[PDB]
Amino acid sequence: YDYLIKLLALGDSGVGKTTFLYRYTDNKFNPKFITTVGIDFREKRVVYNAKAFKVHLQLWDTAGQERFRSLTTAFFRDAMGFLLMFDLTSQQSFLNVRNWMSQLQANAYCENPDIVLIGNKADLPDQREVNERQARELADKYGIPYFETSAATGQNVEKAVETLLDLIMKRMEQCV
Amino acid sequence: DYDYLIKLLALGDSGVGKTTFLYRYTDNKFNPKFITTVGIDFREKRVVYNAGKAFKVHLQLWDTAGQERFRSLTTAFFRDAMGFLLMFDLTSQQSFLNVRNWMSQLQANAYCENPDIVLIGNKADLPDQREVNERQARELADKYGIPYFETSAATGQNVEKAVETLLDLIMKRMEQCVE
Ligand SMILES: Nc1nc2c(ncn2[C@@H]2O[C@H](COP(=O)(O)OP(=O)(O)O)[C@@H](O)[C@H]2O)c(=O)[nH]1
Ligand SMILES: Nc1nc2c(ncn2[C@@H]2O[C@H](COP(=O)(O)OP(=O)(O)O)[C@@H](O)[C@H]2O)c(=O)[nH]1
Ligand SMILES: [Mg+2]
Ligand SMILES: [Mg+2]
Repeated sequence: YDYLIKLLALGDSGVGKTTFLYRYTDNKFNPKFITTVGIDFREKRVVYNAKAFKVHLQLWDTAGQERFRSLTTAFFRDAMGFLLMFDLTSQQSFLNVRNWMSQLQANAYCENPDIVLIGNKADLPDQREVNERQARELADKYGIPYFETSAATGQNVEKAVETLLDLIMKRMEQCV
Repeated sequence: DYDYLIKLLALGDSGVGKTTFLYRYTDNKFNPKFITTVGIDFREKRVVYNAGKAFKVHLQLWDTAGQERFRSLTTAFFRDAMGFLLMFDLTSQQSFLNVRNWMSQLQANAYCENPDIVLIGNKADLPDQREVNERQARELADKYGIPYFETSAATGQNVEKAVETLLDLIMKRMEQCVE
């Protein structure tokens, strides 16, 4: 290969991220890195004098936090592009993305991962509840291409990914 | 056979001393666990890209897993919490700046639902590695009107004291909020 290009799928649960990548790729097996996180409690019986109360302390703790940090770090490591995903049938999924993309830190021209905004499930027109001219707006406001895609159909899937490949490669040329 | 069930949480970066602290304090081995797996993964697609000149691009697309189950485990963690044992490691300035940042983005509830907090500088038993200045921590404590204990989980110093204090604030908030 010439270049190895890392991309991330980003978006809320249920938005179709995993179905998206299956559609585009389609490749029997793929590697997973996985770990156990959790919570637990303990108890202690104690007496508190206000008067003289019988109190049950149940104390909680997290487990696996560092192991999960590493995973998130490995995920973001060296990412060149974001497949930025909301649900074309969920106005909440679209609002969350907007909120997220406004608490985004600016970067120098070259460190700045390219972003392509994606409205998924365009093959469920009946359940649609997201204004497509309102989507265009968020795209335009950040100079970001937008696409309406179907992980079902295949509609725009290849084209979205490739459009982001373009951005990355142009940018790479500009920073060599 | 009890009057009140009072839920507390140990918060803080990893390695700070939380799990130890708790065991030090309860001195019993009852400890149910709710554990879930999360992960990440990638896929591959070979693509030809031309600017003109032709480049063989190896595409690798990553994805996460278990986000939603992780969310709701964290929601379960915070649900009906009444007091945070807010902890940092006196030997790790970074552990303390994380606590302070965290404090700065708590959203205060209504008085009666607002969780009580105690700030804890754990690992007081290792003075030769102390990196978090005393006055700095006390100022955080006060910025929030919070008590502050330097504790050793290894040693039991102030562990008893800290929890008791936290409980006492919780109980006070209750007598005021009754009826
Ligand atoms: N009809 C249709 N259903 C979809 C599409 N993408 C995802 N889904 C469904 O929506 C649900 C959530 O999908 P998923 O890929 O797991 O979203 P994720 O949390 O972002 O990984 C699943 O039941 C999918 O079958 C699509 O493009 N068309
Ligand atoms: N010297 C010292 N070491 C401690 C203390 N508390 C915890 N440790 C050690 O720090 C390491 C991480 O502690 P741990 O309880 O797992 O912290 P956690 O990640 O918050 O659960 C362990 O090897 C503990 O023995 C303390 O008060 N003093
Ligand atoms: Mg998924
Ligand atoms: Mg622990």
